[PDB]
Amino acid sequence: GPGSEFMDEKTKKAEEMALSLTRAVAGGDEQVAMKCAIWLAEQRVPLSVQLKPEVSP
Amino acid sequence: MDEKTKKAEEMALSLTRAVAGGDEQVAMKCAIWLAEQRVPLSVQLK
Repeated sequence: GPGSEFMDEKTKKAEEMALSLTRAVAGGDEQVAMKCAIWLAEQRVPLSVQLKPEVSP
Repeated sequence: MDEKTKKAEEMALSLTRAVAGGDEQVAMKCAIWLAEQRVPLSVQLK
């Protein structure tokens, strides 16, 4: 049911993939960015993608 | 707001909707454009 170990495993994996997408995009790694986006879309993750804010001092 | 930033914002929104809707080809197309432009992104699960 809700709050399962499996759901936490899959959420952890989806968060990893979102971080991998962010890094790949930032570094211009087009092949990895596409594979990360494919994976996220296959899983229909409720993802929010925004432009990173300028936060420097 | 330059034309490249406008497109980046469009691609981020399109990627968001594509992932939620399971649209793999659109997700691919948005991600490769963002990556080529090296757009700094903030990505998080809702």
